[PDB]
Amino acid sequence: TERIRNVALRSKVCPAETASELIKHGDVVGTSGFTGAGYPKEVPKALAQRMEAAHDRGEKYQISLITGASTGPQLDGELAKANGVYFRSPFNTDATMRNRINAGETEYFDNHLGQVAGRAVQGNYGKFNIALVEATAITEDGGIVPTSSVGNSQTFLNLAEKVIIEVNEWQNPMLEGIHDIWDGNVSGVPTRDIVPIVRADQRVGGPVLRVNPDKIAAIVRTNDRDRNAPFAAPDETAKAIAGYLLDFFGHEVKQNRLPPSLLPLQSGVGNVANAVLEGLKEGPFENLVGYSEVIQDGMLAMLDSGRMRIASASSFSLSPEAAEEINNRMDFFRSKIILRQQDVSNSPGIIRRLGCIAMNGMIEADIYGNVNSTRVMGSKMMNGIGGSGDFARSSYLSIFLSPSTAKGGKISAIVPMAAHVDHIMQDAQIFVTEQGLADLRGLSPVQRAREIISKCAHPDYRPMLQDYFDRALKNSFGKHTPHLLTEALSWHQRFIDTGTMLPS
Amino acid sequence: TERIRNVALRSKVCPAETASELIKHGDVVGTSGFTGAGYPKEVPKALAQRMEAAHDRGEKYQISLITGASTGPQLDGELAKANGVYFRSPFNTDATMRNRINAGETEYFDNHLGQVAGRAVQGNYGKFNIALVEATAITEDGGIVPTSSVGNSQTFLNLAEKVIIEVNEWQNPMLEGIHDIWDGNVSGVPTRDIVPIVRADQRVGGPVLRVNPDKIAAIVRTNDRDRNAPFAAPDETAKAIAGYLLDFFGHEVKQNRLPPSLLPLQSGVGNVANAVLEGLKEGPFENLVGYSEVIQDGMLAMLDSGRMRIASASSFSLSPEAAEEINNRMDFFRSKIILRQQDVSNSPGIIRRLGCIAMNGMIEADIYGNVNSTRVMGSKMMNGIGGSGDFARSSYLSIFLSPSTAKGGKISAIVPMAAHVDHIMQDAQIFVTEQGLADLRGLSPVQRAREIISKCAHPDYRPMLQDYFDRALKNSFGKHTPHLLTEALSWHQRFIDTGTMLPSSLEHHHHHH
Ligand SMILES: *SCCNC(=O)CCNC(=O)[C@H](O)C(C)(C)COP(=O)(O)OP(=O)(O)OC[C@H]1O[C@@H](n2cnc3c(N)ncnc32)[C@H](O)[C@@H]1OP(=O)(O)O
Ligand SMILES: CC(C)(COP(=O)(O)OP(=O)(O)OC[C@H]1O[C@@H](n2cnc3c(N)ncnc32)[C@H](O)[C@@H]1OP(=O)(O)O)[C@@H](O)C(=O)NCCC(=O)NCCS
Ligand SMILES: [Cl-]
Ligand SMILES: [Cl-]
Ligand SMILES: [Cl-]
Ligand SMILES: [Cl-]
Repeated sequence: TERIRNVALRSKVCPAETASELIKHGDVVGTSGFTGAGYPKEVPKALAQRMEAAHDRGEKYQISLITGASTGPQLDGELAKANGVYFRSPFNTDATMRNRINAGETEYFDNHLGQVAGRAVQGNYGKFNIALVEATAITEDGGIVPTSSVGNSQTFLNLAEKVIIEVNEWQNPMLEGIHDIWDGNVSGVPTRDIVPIVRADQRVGGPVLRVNPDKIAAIVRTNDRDRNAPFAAPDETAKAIAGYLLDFFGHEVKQNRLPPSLLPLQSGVGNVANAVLEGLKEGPFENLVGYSEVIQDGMLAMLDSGRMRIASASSFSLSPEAAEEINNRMDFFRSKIILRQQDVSNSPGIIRRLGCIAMNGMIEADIYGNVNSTRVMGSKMMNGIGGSGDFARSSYLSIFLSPSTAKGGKISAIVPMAAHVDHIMQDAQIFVTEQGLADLRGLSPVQRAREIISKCAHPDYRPMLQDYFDRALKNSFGKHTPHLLTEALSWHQRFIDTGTMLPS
Repeated sequence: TERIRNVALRSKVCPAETASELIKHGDVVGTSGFTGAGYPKEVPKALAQRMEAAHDRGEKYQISLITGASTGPQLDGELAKANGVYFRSPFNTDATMRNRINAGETEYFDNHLGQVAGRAVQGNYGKFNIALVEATAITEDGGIVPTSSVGNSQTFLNLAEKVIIEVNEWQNPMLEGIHDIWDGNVSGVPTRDIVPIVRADQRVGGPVLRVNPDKIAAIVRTNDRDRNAPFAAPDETAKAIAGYLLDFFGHEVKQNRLPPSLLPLQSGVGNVANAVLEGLKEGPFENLVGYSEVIQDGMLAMLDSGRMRIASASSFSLSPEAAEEINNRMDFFRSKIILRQQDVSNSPGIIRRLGCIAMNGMIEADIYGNVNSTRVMGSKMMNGIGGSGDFARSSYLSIFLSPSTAKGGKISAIVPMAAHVDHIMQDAQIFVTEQGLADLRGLSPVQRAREIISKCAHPDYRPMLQDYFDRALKNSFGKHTPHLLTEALSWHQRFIDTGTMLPSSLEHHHHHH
């Protein structure tokens, strides 16, 4: 059938190439796109080709690119290859863009995801010249139906001088109805409105993004797919991690520190997460509820098994198999999923009110339980902080999960001092590795260290950590959080120098 | 007249020493007390004495002490002197207690102030045996009127097995009515209640703390003053910082990024604050509003002048001459002030909704604008994170202010890498020192560094900082946040070893050329 149901807006249809010409060197461009879902695809490719051409002619041609979160090859990839992004925010997972960032070729700032809309309204990224947004359809009354994520799209539409819409036939038409877009003041000028959400399942808005049709300068009909998560399954390391956490939850319920149905669940991006969700799929906790940033394979499975009743998120992140599963049964799943603006899904006010349990991955933690989520050796960007801070600090319980080692045992995920900190001690109560679980609630830093070292550290590294800690306790400037500054970062330098943190 | 207006409770009145006997070795004790205001005084003194006696006889006697925030000499001081505290949370400014913490004699964890109540209810500190709370009065129906702070007192009252009240006749009776205590679910079991505050001057509750009178085991009549620590008159460094900040505010207003009345202001604990507040009282900005953790001298002044229309906080933080002024006019100041539970004053939902401007001190920041508020050389506690995280992360604008050097120039407040992090780059947008102001909005880390180094760092240190940065850019494992791990913490180690961050010219340093 026809995706552009507003007749007058059909007159605005044009080629991706023509549309890209609307984007000028220096422009700030806000796009849809979150966890590889729902980003614009055709216009960016054409922009990319035109950028390389201009460069070869000695013509400066770059943009600032603000998204919901991560995109995909068509967007971050192509623009990165063309060397056409001078600034990027707030979250990337594309390899080429990552290389531009780590080479100092593209400036990057990974804002808390729930804050981006507000900072954009404040003007932190500059004036938005363009909003480039992917849509499933356009309603008769000119509503824009989003695709597989909401992200920041409503805000970008509000802000931008000109609007380009990509309407993508690839996206399932039955997405229409799944989203909840609130017309309230969440990220606008203070004083903001109270967001009246008191239950994860509660809808407070409507199914479409709103925009003034006068701002729409081009509509481009497209047909191309989102990225998929890898299908692969959780290994023995992940399963052990899931096992410790599930036992922990069990003991909390017995002590009456959690209800039998737990609390609204936030599961982060990563593979350790899927182990946990798979664990919960066949777990003893019924009538679960998700209040997260993303719907991954694991959550989809739990909605399937009925072990989870409903899930709130801003986006999808699904394997091709999971994607197929949902696109066949969209009517079933649609009644169990709510996609929200990311400034609502990641609202600290709402997260705390609902009492979410936050479960996130990490690069590394130090012995005191400070967490690095982002910067390897302190300087090389992986993905970004994303929403891990939004959730960790606001949660009822903040949990970080990781293999105790990386790179085949050549790196310890528990270190004397983190090379970069994303989450301070105060924002992390529980740590889990395949070695065990450390419950840090109510503990001082020295007490946190004893737990983390004995429970979580790999046997190969535990004695080295105990050696560091003992000598710090003896020789540190202060004894509240004992360190030896001459060796605090020495394991990282050793990896840099030798390829392993294990001494020779 | 009587401060205890409920007849039935009068029979529970007893001497401080006797009340203190209710507190046993190993007890978890929650007390009133926030920034030198409203903490209990006589019972802790008596308790300290008995602890010392037990110790002298080889008998153990220590408590876990959980407060609103910092207390004063009568409580933190006396107990630390007696070595009577095995665990302390969440915030302390007493020098003796600080020494116990830094020697490893008292275990310490500085929780975000707005989260303490919820973590207590969750059971993180264990079961509360005693709540010890200072009061102005007890009402006819048994309500407890708090004194110069609210803090966590309501939560401690709810949780504790037994309750002790100190009724302090030094505290002005006209404090009654200044407090706003909510029966709503702010820090209890989820799902919590919506906290419906949509203006800084809005009251949502009532004037008294509520407690089952059956739990009140003792009441002590007292008469002793709060720790009205001395007014630190702003020096030229502080004034310069304030000048740059006020110029910034003026600019934001001129560019229509702030209303002429600014937005609700949070001013952190510290000495740079007085400069800022003094600057604001002379400034061009009218109809100001405070939504803060504390009310300090500078705020009282603007309330008196009408420059500030209302001030919301959990506590007072006044100089003796400031307690003096307000005492003579509590009648007047009571209509300009609202004292709230700290889980409400420091609620991230509310702070964001109101759009607070956060202004906080710091120990140090690295060139990328990560902030240390707590741990000198990374291991020695100063005060604690307090509510700086509550406010920094939730604010409309997050501003950190500090002298560019410390220890008479022997330490640079801008460093290659912070020795400890309290506020990540994402939580800090504006930096101000006496050297200038760095506006970091929309910048990548490398861009942040160029601004911080050029605007904020002291001239004595900027060449060294630029040298680090330049060489990191060339050599760092990654170029997103360039570091040289061999040197990152070397200025701190130089200070530990030699008492200065400055290099000795007797040896090479790449910036010396
Ligand atoms: S929406 C709310 C939550 N959002 C976030 O948490 C955003 C930030 N978090 C993330 O980016 C991921 O959670 C990270 C922290 C990268 C971990 O992801 P995983 O859970 O999938 O863990 P993996 O073991 O699979 O690691 C993935 C890649 O990261 C590398 N890595 C992990 N740990 C280290 C250490 N200590 N040192 C170096 N590298 C490390 C892994 O090597 C892996 O990368 P590869 O390129 O595949 O080797
Ligand atoms: C960080 C903090 C101590 C700074 O206080 P300040 O009055 O603004 O700054 P000052 O320059 O006067 O220095 C205060 C102390 O810190 C020390 N200090 C400051 N910077 C230092 C540095 N870079 N290295 C070593 N010591 C430093 C000073 O020497 C002084 O210590 P002293 O009493 O032993 O002489 C203070 O703001 C604080 O404790 N913050 C945490 C709580 C908070 O921010 N709450 C917010 C809501 S109220
Ligand atoms: Cl809200
Ligand atoms: Cl805790
Ligand atoms: Cl709320
Ligand atoms: Cl920003």
